[PDB]
Order: sequence, then C-alpha cells, then structure tokens
Amino acid sequence: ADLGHQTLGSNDGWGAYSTGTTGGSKASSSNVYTVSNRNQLVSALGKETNTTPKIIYIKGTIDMNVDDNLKPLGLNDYKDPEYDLDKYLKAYDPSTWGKKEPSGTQEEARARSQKNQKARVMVDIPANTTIVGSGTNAKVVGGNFQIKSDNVIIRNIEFQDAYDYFPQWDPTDGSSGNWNSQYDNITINGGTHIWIDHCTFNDGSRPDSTSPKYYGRKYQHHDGQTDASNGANYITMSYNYYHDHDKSSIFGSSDSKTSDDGKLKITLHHNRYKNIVQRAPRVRFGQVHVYNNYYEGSTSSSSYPFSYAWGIGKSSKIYAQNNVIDVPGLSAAKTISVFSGGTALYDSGTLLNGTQINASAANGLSSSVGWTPSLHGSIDASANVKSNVINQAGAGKLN
Ligand SMILES: [Ca+2]
Repeated sequence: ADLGHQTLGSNDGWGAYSTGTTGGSKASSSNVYTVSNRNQLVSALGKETNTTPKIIYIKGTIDMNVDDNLKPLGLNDYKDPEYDLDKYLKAYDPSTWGKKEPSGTQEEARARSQKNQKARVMVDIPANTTIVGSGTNAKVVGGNFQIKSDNVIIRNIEFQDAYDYFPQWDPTDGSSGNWNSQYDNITINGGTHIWIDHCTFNDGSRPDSTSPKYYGRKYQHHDGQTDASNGANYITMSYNYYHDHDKSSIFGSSDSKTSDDGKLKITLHHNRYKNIVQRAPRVRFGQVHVYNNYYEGSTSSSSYPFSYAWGIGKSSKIYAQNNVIDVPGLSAAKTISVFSGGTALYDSGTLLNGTQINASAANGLSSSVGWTPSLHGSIDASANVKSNVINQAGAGKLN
C-alpha cells in the first residue's frame, strides 16, 4: 500500500483502540485528491458533513494566509479599521486598567481582527480522512488544522508558523498576566481515532526571539503544536519532529474540565523534541503513554531555552518508558514540572545526559498512576532511542 492507503497498525498505541484508525484508506478513485494551494485544500476537504472516505495528497507548500486569488495577506489585510496596538496598550495597561479581562472598544476591535484571520487559517478536518505529504517537501504554513471528528490520519507534512497577528492580553493568566494567541499547527478538539505520524512542527521564519515585550511579558504570536482538548481520545502520535517552539503539546485544557477523566488516551512514541521550551507534553487527567521519545536542548539558549519536558497536571496519569533527555547541566528533578493537582508519574528507563534517573522519585511523586498500557508496539532499549529517533522522525523521511 502506498502512503495514502496505509493505516495505523492494530497494536500501535491508543489510536488502534476499538475501530482503530484507517483514515480514508477505503476511498474510491474519485475521492483521491492532490492539492497544492489553499483553495484546492478547502475544496477537497469539503464541510464537516463530508464523511466519505477521502485521501488528500499535499504537494509543495500551502500558505494559508492568502486570499481567494492566492495573494498573501498581512496584518493590515486582517486588521479591523478601529484596532490600533498603541491604543490597545494604553487602554489595558495594568497600572490603570488593573487585573481584569480587557473589554470595550479596543478589545472588541482586536477580537474582530482575530476573527478575520481565523477564517483563513483554521480548517476543520472531516471524518474518515487521510492527509499525506507527497514527496519530501510538503508543507503547511500558517494554518491550523482542527480535528473534531473521528478517524483521521495526518502524515509526512511539515507544519510551520501558525502565527496570530492579534494576541489577546490576559492579566489574570498566571502571576503577572500573559499574551495569548489562538492558533496551533494541529488542534484536536474532541477528535477520536487519530494518527499523527512523521510530521515536522516548527515556528518557521518567525521565532519568538523576534517578538517584543509589552507590560514586561513576551508578545506571543504562537500557541501549541499538537494540542488535545475536550474529550479527545484514542490518539497515536509517532515519529514526529517538534523543534524551535515554546509551548508544544497541552493535553487537557482545564482543571475544572472533569469530563476529560477517562479520556485523553494518547500514545506518544519515537518523537523528537529539539529546542522546545515546555509542555512536551503537559497533561491533565489522561492516561498518556510516553515511550522512546528523544528530547534535546539547552537551558542557556537565546531563542528557546529548555524549561521542562513533562508537565504533571491535575489527575494526570503519564506512564513513561525508555525516554532520553539530553540537556547539559540539568538536574534530574527539573526534567518535569509539577502543577496544581499533579501527584503521580510512572517513569522507567529514563536517561538524562546518558545517566539513568527516576524523574518521579526526584520530585517526591507517587509512582502509582493506576493503569498499565495495553496497546503498543516494540519498545526500544533506552540506549538505542537517540539514534533511532534522529534517523527516523520527521517529515520527508517517508514518501
Ligand atoms: Ca492551543
């Protein structure tokens, strides 16, 4: 079977549960498309009711910030006539506005501006769909694929720079507030039976180091790479290359979303994380199997310094096996970050800078996450992870 007709193996992670992930492998010849621009992609996907098995091949670079004539769109094209960053900054300055959500004219103008961009860059993927990169250079630039459906396969594509021109100021976010942006490369919002494999995710030609600071906080134009929220379940993410980005993957969006308990069953294996700051992943509630992943970075990088790998959030149940972390000078405890409600973590075979460590025990956590993985392929010895992952992870390694 060619790349477009391949399906997820019957034991390959949580994605293989029940009906498994076959994407659009059963598509008839008339539902097999090759797309090379935004117009073709949107037409091939159709609406949310287009559940007919379909295979979409991406050829070349697809820029999502383009109009209907495929001409580039910049900040001014999306900007509401009444929006002005200078006026917005003056209006919501914490010294005069205080710590409360922005409201009024400038925030309304900012929100309208953001909705203009959202209409072009966010695309919903319908059920029973396989989207694969043709050849070695398939790319999606600026777009945010949203998956709310069942049975979707995304492979061999490089996703770059899901950039938000109008970040929202949120003074109540954290201790000193933060600027929040809306687009990920891939957003799994209630989606089920998904396989993301051999993809590459990065911030393209607009790294966060080029962003200014307003109110003492970075003016962040990016959000996540592969995030999962609102009951997403039965997902396998394998052989992906995540690099040069801040917040990579958040599974479970809120401590109050107790409906996520029993869901967010995600398997992450053979992924490469290079120069990723945090959230790799940051989990709430889910039974997440993390194995054979390779993490590399530096705490003194000038662009994307390592902060932590695994985020232990409320009721998270990370089961980690044979993962390798290469961050010179890092202490064993700082491989992870423990958040509100995070009490347990099971990790075995963890290597930090070639040394066997126990991340859970270094943070005084419980090792009882209460479950044991049932769906997984062969687990590589920790000593072989770095080579296997560097050589095989990312887009352009298959075709
Ligand atoms: Ca997100």
